[PDB]
Amino acid sequence: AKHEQILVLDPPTDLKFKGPFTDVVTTNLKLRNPSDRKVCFKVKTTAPRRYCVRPNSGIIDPGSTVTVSVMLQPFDYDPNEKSKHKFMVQTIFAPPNTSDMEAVWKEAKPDELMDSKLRCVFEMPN
Ligand SMILES: [Cl-]
Ligand SMILES: [Cl-]
Ligand SMILES: [Cl-]
Repeated sequence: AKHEQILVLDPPTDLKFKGPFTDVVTTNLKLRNPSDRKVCFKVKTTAPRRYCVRPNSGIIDPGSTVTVSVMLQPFDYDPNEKSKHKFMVQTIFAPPNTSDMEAVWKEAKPDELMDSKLRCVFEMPN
């Protein structure tokens, strides 16, 4: 059975980016690990040329939290266009050996992976 996402995300669903978008706009995403085990994570967007994410991967200690910076590139914003961009978080419980994360993610069984999706929202100041 594919488990639910073990991490607690703040914000849990909607990532908001406040304009104006003539500059780089950054929004934070906190990943909290409420379990007693290390959790490896990977964070991606559906538009890699417009977003950067730092860090895009790592391991979270039990009970700890990491802040992920999502950077939106400047663009010409039209208020009558909603953002169709999604943000994927993929997590897996860390195996004992994590010195080779490429091998860890590749050996991962399908049900060992946990996934969360966040929607993006563009907004201007009031
Ligand atoms: Cl939310
Ligand atoms: Cl646990
Ligand atoms: Cl880079």
